[PDB]
Amino acid sequence: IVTQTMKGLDIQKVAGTWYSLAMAASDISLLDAQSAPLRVYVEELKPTPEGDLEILLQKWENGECAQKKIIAEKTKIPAVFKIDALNENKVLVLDTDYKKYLLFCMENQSLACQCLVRTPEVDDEALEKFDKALKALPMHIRLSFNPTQLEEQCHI
Amino acid sequence: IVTQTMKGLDIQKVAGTWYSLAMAASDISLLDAQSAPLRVYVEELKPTPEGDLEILLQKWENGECAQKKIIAEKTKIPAVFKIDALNENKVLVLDTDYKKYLLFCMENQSLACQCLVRTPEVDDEALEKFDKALKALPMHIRLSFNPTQLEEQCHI
Ligand SMILES: CCCCCCCCCCCCCCCC(=O)O
Ligand SMILES: CCCCCCCCCCCCCCCC(=O)O
Repeated sequence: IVTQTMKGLDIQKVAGTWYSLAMAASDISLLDAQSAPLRVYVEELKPTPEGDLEILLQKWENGECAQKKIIAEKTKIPAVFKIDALNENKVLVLDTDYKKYLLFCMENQSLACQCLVRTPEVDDEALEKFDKALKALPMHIRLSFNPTQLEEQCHI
Repeated sequence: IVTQTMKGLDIQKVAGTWYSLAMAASDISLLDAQSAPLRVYVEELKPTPEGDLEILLQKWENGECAQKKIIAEKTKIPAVFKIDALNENKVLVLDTDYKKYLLFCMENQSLACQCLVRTPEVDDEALEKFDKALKALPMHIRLSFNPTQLEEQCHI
């Protein structure tokens, strides 16, 4: 928890458009419902000059796919960020090649991880790396999305 | 779909108590909600003398974990059964060692598969066989349960 972070991460280089191709979580309840707590769909990453990371994502809330904006502040570790809210919340970058895929986990046990990809395409190779990275962890739900869903709001 | 069935299946030998240790499905919607269509928890298998298979399971329906009794009739293929209802529905036995684990899929595309085990224990070896069997298939949700859940009705 978690035993992989990426060495030599350049945060400025994860900038831009992402798709949440697959999500996994330690507890069924974290991803189960459409309004489930960690069931979130990444849209864009906006690294600040000071090295913080602004995240744009969608979440299903009322009975509606809602927009969100959250701030992840840098820590001393280049691959690890803290989310602004309660209580608190660590984001860890496990692996990325910047131009294709990015694996991250969010913890706080309580744990969810996603495979991000740059395009609305099923990347078998990034998915295989996501599954390799997660065999080490205690995940009890896993979801993956098809290209049609990846182009809809909240992957409907 | 599906490309593995078990050779030399003796149906009388799958008789008795089972636990649904892991479930996977082609479509998120088939397992997503607690009342989702293929979200079913196997309790016991009762093979008839004529080679049909009576299945006792639990399903979440009203706002309640309900009991069910379904009949799977034999076909010409020893590892494949047809479920009584609409419209219609094929059950295929992929692999079992009788005394520990049993892998099956239900189709009708539309596809769900489970890893059954004889005890409320996490069998890493049967799970690895379930994952091997499913790498071949187009699954978009996967769930697994812990021993505590396995001893509760509807794995709550
Ligand atoms: C490298 C960047 C990875 C992206 C990290 C995404 C972090 C998302 C964490 C959001 C937590 C849940 C937010 C839901 C807010 C709510 O409705 O309560
Ligand atoms: C070797 C035996 C494997 C066990 C096969 C279990 C088959 C279960 C299929 C049930 C289909 C869904 C039933 C729900 C009925 C409903 O509420 O509509």
